[PDB]
Amino acid sequence: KPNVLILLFDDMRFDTFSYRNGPVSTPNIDALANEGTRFDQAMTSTGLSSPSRAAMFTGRWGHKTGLDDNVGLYHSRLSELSLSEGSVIKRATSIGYDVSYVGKWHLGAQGPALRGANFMWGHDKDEERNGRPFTPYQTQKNVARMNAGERDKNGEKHDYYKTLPGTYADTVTAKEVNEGKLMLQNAAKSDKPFFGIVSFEQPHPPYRVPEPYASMYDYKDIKLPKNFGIKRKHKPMAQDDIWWPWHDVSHMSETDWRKAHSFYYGAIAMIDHAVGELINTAKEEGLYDDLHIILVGDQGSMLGEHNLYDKGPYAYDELMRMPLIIRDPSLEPKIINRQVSMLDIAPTLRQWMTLPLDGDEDGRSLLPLMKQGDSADAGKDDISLYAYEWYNGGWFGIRAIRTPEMKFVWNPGDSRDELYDLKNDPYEITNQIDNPKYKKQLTDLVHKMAGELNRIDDPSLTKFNHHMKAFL
Amino acid sequence: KKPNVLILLFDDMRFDTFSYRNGPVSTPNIDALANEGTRFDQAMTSTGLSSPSRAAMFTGRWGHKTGLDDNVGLYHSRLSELSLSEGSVIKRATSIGYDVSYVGKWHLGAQGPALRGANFMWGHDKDEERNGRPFTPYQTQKNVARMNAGERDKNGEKHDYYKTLPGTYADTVTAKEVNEGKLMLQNAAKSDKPFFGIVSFEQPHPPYRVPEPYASMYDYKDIKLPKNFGIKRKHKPMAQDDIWWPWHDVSHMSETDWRKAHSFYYGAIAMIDHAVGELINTAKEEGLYDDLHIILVGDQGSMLGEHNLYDKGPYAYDELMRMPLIIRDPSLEPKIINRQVSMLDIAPTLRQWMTLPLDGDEDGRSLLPLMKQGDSADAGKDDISLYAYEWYNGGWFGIRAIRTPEMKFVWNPGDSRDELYDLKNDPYEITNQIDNPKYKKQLTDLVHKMAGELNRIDDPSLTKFNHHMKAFL
Ligand SMILES: O=S(=O)(O)O[C@@H]1[C@H](O[C@H]2O[C@@H]3CO[C@@H]([C@H]3O)[C@H]2OS(=O)(=O)O)[C@@H](O)[C@H](O)O[C@@H]1CO
Ligand SMILES: O=S(=O)(O)O[C@@H]1[C@H](O[C@H]2O[C@@H]3CO[C@@H]([C@H]3O)[C@H]2OS(=O)(=O)O)[C@@H](O)[C@H](O)O[C@@H]1CO
Ligand SMILES: [Ca+2]
Ligand SMILES: [Ca+2]
Repeated sequence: KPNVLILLFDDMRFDTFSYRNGPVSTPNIDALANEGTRFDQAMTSTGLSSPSRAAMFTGRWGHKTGLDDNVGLYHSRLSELSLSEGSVIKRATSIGYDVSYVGKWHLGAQGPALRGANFMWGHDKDEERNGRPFTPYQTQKNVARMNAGERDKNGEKHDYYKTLPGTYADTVTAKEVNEGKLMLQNAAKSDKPFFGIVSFEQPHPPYRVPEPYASMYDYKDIKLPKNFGIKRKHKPMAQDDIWWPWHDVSHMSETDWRKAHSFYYGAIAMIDHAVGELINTAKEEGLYDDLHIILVGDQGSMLGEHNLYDKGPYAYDELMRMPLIIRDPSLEPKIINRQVSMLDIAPTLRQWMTLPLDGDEDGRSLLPLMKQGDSADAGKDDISLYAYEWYNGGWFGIRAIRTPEMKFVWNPGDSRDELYDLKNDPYEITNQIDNPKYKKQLTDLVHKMAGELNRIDDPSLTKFNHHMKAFL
Repeated sequence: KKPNVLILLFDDMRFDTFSYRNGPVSTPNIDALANEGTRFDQAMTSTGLSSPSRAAMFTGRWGHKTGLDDNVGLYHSRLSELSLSEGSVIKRATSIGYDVSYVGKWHLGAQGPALRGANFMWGHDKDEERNGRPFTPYQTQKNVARMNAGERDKNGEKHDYYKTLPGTYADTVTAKEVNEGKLMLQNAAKSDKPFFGIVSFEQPHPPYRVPEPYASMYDYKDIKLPKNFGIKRKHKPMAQDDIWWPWHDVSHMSETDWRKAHSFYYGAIAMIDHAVGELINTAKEEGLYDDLHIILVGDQGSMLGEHNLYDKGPYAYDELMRMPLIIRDPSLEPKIINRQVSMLDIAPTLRQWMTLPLDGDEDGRSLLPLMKQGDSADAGKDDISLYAYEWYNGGWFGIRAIRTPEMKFVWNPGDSRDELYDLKNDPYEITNQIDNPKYKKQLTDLVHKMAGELNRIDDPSLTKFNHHMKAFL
């Protein structure tokens, strides 16, 4: 029974790291990438926290678990992942793993402890279950101030980017690391197999770091991508609406957007130091050599691509794509360019740990890809499936199917679907849905989506067959 | 022995406009119906939204039982139609030998009246394909952007709020709904079979669009704006702030725009009164009126700037929650009912008139006892109404309100902030007393009445309610 460490980050994009030729120097994450299996085309299940995490830890889609929206926020109906979903946590506990959890759970108060883990520390540890949804009255007042032309300390906008007082050592990140360190030290003192999860608040917006991370990257030198700052042309209505109060960016200057980038870059550099600290402790404790590691972000974050901030009910690559590294110490490093899913994590954990089955696996184990490379999946369609059922009590029922060359997004709460040519338009600027030159590719993607919805027993397949009846 | 039944169903018609309610619009034909029938002066809709209110009206069951708990066919609702397994009063009436005819807005899924055995004579929904793409308001969004840049439409108007239409009464959708109503009554007079007619008027749904002379009949300059007009919402839930539909952004509205919204609305009500007179006169000419069993009702009210709100949204304020209701039974003396009644009470009233067979639960009660006996039918019973706002066009809110003559408690389970209004001292619902310890006793009573109502109708949200209200339990 191998020891397992999961390093799980909140809204960490795929593309920032120096190992991806990104603008931030990340030597410790780069070294883990180069020792392990790089999943360079990993996709999350949903660009939202609780759904992405329920998918990750159960191995089933939201329509099967019931966990299809964030919990505990205006105006979601949900409070917690059902305790009937044990997750990999209860399954690992059942076969003799000591499970430990540090940091943000976001699947209901006390959730890791209720499923048999040592919940060492985190926001969710000692909260009462079934709390009133967190309604963002303070964010609403602050964004009204920004629209009235006000700024916070030093010209900053604290709903987007913020210089924190003190040092790295005073940060929540330093505490997540210190608990990780204690988890590793304690595990080294037991004969018993260990399953450790460290869920970091970083780099969740607003992008908040102390010095020197706050000024490490000069806002004036940021390279803004081709889809930065644009008017959304023929895009669905849900991309326009102010779902969360900070989604009003009408007040944001190019300088505000550059600082969003520069402070995000600071957070990634601060994450790299944190990863280094935990890896080095694991080495000092004689655990690193045999440690089975997953480094993953629950989803990406928008830095003004399509004039969007944070995340919302959409499928653009900057949110849908996730960083993923899985290190099996028995295997030679490889780079997987075939698309993989957040639904593939739990099966990977299942094959490593010999977890008992607790029902369906909607994904597949990544072990064959890790051993054999992209050749494991030769012959097979290269597709990913993404859902955005809900955003914080708004229902959208969104589904996207992504090939290496094309993305089809179904928006059943709109009349307007999306079709992107990822080969000729990788920044997803032009919606080709009504473009007759793309009929053959649309038709192919509609059929692949109907196949995926059937495979996972999505009850929205009926409505899909109605909306897409021009193609069956 | 089985009575002829006519329903006149209006879209977003408020309770308070009519001259019989001492309202600002002269409505002699509705006034005459009110005087010959039973006035339900404290009628409440089930929901301030169209499809849910109409599913409740026609099935007699709450949306958690029918599945019809949001508008159909709109950004970004999940719904397209009432299940065909809900036959409604239409299928029930058909099965016992009623000729059922439907004119105008159904809003419960394309061809719905015809699938349930009605003659769907005319209406938006009559010839549509089922399972259509939701109508996404791209044009209304672009219009409201223009209004935010300080633009106006033709003649200084704002066509998402109020509009002078070209032509005359005779060119209007209302005139067509009336002509089809006239043909329904003419045809019914030729039949041995009992008749169940429904005329569902588009008016007076915003934007408030009428031809002359209705467009200028009421002078915007003379409108009396109520005490809750134009205010900053203090300690109100967040759902009242958000721009759910693009025209809910009223940051651009002048006091004159709001007065014109009133004055054009008043024009629509005067044009509705003419329409009602037309149909009542046809029914008298056809020798149907003397035995005709009639319901006049609006599916809900409409906000004209109370709490700085326009149209409707996920809230429970009286101007939206209250509905006009008149039920005329020709065998009975006129009465005024001040006891609260619900949209859930329509179907049971139809069931007792028509002897419709049971098709499952009735979440309301028949209004025949109140129509015969007056308010004292209910002596020794709590005077309550129950209101839900489960969804607004794909936003989930799960809202529930309990209203007594003196108090309203609104549960907002998608928020941390509930509402509590003293309707005796604050009937404009300006002050949220939820956190006011002087109102602990009234809150406690209303929480228990709500728990009882949720239990009575088997609402699955009762579990969450018990968690949110555990300080009571
Ligand atoms: O409770 S949390 O959602 O974990 O934290 C919130 C809030 O997170 C959100 O931020 C906006 C609003 O909904 C989502 C995002 O669009 C959610 O992010 S997600 O968890 O990554 O899906 C966060 O912005 C604020 O700083 O803290 C609150 C804590 O109540
Ligand atoms: O499809 S309809 O809803 O019958 O008509 C709509 C629109 O009505 C709506 O207007 C806003 C958006 O949702 C509701 C209201 O807040 C809805 O009104 S309701 O049906 O009474 O709940 C209507 O104004 C316009 O004429 O047509 C559109 C599309 O048919
Ligand atoms: Ca996240
Ligand atoms: Ca209506």
